[PDB]
Amino acid sequence: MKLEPLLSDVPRLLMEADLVPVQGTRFQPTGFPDLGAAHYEGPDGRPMLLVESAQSMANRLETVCWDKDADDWVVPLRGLPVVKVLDKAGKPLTNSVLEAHRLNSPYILEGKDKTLFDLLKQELAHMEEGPVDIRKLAETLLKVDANAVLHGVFLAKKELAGGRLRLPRALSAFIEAEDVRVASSGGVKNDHVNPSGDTSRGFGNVPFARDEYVSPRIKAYFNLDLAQIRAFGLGEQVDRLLIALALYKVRRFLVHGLRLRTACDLDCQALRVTRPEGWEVPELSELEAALPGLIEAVAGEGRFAQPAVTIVTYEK
Amino acid sequence: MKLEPLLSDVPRLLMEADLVPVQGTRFQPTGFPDLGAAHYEGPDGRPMLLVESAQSMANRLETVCWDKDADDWVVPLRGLPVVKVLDKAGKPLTNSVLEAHRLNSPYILEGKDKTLFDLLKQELAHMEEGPVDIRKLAETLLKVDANAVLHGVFLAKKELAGGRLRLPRALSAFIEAEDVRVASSGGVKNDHVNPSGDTSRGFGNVPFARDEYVSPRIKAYFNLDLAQIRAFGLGEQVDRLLIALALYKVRRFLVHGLRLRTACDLDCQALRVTRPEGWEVPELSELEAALPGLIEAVAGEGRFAQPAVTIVTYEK
RNA sequence: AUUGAAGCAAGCUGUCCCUGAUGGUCGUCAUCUACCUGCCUGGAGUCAUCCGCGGCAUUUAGCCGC
Repeated sequence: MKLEPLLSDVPRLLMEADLVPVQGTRFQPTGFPDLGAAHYEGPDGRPMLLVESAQSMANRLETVCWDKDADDWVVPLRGLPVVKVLDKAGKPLTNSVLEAHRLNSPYILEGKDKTLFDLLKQELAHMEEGPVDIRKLAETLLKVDANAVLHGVFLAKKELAGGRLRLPRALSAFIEAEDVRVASSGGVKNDHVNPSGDTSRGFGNVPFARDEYVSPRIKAYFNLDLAQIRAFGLGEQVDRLLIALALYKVRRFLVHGLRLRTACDLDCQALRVTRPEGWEVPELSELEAALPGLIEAVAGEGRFAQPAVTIVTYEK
Repeated sequence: MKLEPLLSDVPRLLMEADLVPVQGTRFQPTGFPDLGAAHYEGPDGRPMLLVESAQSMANRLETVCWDKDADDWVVPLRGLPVVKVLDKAGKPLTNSVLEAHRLNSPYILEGKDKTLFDLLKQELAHMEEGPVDIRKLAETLLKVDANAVLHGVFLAKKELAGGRLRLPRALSAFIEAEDVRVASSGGVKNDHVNPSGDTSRGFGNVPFARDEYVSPRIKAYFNLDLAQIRAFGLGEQVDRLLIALALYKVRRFLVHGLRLRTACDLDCQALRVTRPEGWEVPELSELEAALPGLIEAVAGEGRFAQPAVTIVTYEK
């Protein structure tokens, strides 16, 4: 039994989860540099709040799927390709899943020499001397960064076609709260007010102000475009792998990534699918039993590179 | 039902679709280096802005009819004429359908050898002086590529009358949002700010500002000039074919490709027509069944050039 | 403004990738209190039978219960 037939019958998959604070009724939204909380008027006039941006939700899905301690995937995903950056002493400096872009890092394919630079040059030569073959780029990613296929890349540098090639994200997710109402609560640093004077030297007492919010409903949205994976069309077992990976990554994030900030503890009540309608979501304990087989299948199909893990040493 | 027998006197067919983001509330527009701020005064006294320009709408309406990977029409469209340019290795790289410039290009009709140049010259030596008739020009364009009829083309070369011959657009479109209220957001380069504060290398932190926009209603307008089509009068069945192609293009753009930019998916809630009202637009599942009969009929009339696939030399 | 196309500046280039969060005790004392007249004179009144004409009758063809 496979879900890919039922999903490849449909042009898009949409999921929605409803969340509430675990304790109390307040939460802290992301603080944008010059705006702090980010909110505005909805279509019906009601006040809306952007709880967390998608660009960080991506980092959270990556952080749940990968372990920076063992420098390896979790037991199920163990086998997928990943580039690692070493330092001059041979200690792991970073890895793609830890990185932001995962490919265009100034630590990967940078410095005095990197094999990945010539690998990408030779692979993408078809795009440097002809039309932009999306499928060949996609499998190009498959070879090195299976996660960069889900979250995309932008290779802006001159040597790589001047950045004229790109792969937009196939998965987008964000979390939002509607009809919000603010709650202000400041404070003071308070000890030894008279002994300690100049506040600029850390002395004295100084006040601060903080704003929390409350909402009747909080929703997390997941938007996976089944049109893009079939536009890559690289392999139906590869599509099986990509969908199972996305489902696993979300189903597990919704349990282990629950509290986004120290003052933003949330709990999931239910998960629902918006498209396909009437479709069933598999259990996480079953995704974890199946996914190793899909990875073994795609390795037997030889779509991954050899060796799967590629190590490059960085120096400025 | 037969379209032109019902329309039969209206000079223009004006249609409207009302559409919204699939999830959430926000969308983003294009960015102009030359025009700058894309918000302007409105006669209704409220903010309006173009969500998409006609120039881009045309570039997208031709995409929904073609497969970039198989390099072929969709199974209803398979049979229409398409112009391909070979590469020096013998695998064509581009076609007139997927490029807006079509005839007047640096890859067709310009080069060091030019055959389609002579194939146009042969009938330019028939048109010669005086007001060139739109009939024969349209027949020539339907011999090379009907897309250059439905979306227009002209030739700038001095040897080709220096732009004196020019076929105007038949289909027009744009998208607009009304009562737009602005919003704002941002982000930063998170990881590894410590090793160097410099921005030129991209290691250090940088604050990036962006602005999303919200509106109670967003709408697409399209207008088809039926008086010009019937002024072509190439046989009633050919007119029925051209009308069916324009409607299939719209019905495709409104079911797939609505996400002009990957940050925001849209779907349409309704489609409507304003000027010739009462009549209802056909459904997709019947237009898909009807079209192939029309294609076979017009092929049996043999109005377009008989070598349905044309290859031409390309050199640089 | 019209017979012999202003319905006529018409084809003209801006795209995707980015995590802003770790922790700050607004807290202690304070008396609101005392005196004062609401009240006062004033007509709502007056006469008008619960019987039943229902049912039987489309009914003046004709009567009959509680």
